[PDB]
Amino acid sequence: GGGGRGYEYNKQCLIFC
Repeated sequence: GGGGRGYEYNKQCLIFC
């Protein structure tokens, strides 16, 4: 839930997008 879109829940990327 920290970057663009991708891993980490279904919201925002896992930082290292």
